[PDB]
Amino acid sequence: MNIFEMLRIDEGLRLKIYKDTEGYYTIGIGHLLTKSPSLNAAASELDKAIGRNTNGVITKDEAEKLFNQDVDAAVRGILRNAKLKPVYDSLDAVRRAALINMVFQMGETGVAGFTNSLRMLQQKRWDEAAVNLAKSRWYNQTPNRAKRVITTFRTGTWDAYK
Ligand SMILES: [Cl-]
Ligand SMILES: [Cl-]
Repeated sequence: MNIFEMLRIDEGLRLKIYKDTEGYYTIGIGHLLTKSPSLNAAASELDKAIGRNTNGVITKDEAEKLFNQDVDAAVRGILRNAKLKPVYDSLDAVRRAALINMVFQMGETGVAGFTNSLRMLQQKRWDEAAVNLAKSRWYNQTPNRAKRVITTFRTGTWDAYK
């Protein structure tokens, strides 16, 4: 297991524009297109992202391309963020995958806002951090996914994904 397989499990793969759990236009492996309600604004961002007139549909290769960019940007954002970098640096390899996952779903800004859980992870207080992480809109809104990430942070293993 690795970050790619983990996120592919959490986000799925759709080749047609769809709406995410928050109702925003998305495509591929959880690639958010836009927060606007306009399917047209969404189709525009899509074409812009792919470099072609897509008519709302992409191939698998294209999706995976967006995916690779997305993961890379997730990691780069973490290393560029003063609040997140130190946590990341402190973690072991599996746990790092869990922080990336959060950043990918909720953005650097959202994650950075989990101040207390971040401090706990940095201190390696696994069970405490797990409890704190769960007291969040994130967990209430996408509980199955949140549990998997949380368990990953708690155990430092990939069990939740096996
Ligand atoms: Cl893009
Ligand atoms: Cl879920």
